[PDB]
Amino acid sequence: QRWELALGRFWDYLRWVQTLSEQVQEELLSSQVTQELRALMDETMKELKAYKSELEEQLTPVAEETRARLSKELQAAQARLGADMEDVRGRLVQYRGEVQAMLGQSTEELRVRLASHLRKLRKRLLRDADDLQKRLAVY
Repeated sequence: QRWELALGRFWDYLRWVQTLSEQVQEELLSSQVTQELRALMDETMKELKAYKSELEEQLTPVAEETRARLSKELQAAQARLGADMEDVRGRLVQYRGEVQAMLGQSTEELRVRLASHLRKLRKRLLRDADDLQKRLAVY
């Protein structure tokens, strides 16, 4: 669970950014949440790498070159998750700039759009974390 507990925190913070409260919106226009999100993503990847590395002592490789198949699949499940986390971080970096371009105008429509976009990106990150939990469990 260390990587899972590290991801649970990436995920809880994002659930909070998704509400777009006054505080989210404040911190959204500085680098504060994209930077805090970057730290949590890094820690999830850090912990994930270290976990697969220590799981690779336990294994029974009795169907030979299938462990290769298995590992290169698990290494892409991993790359999926990191990309996902980075897509979110980047929709958020786009937001800050779309607001700067409005020039004081009402950002209420950008916020309605941001939200349904983030809802999708989080649905994606959640099925890819699930799939990554599956592969890591055939280990």
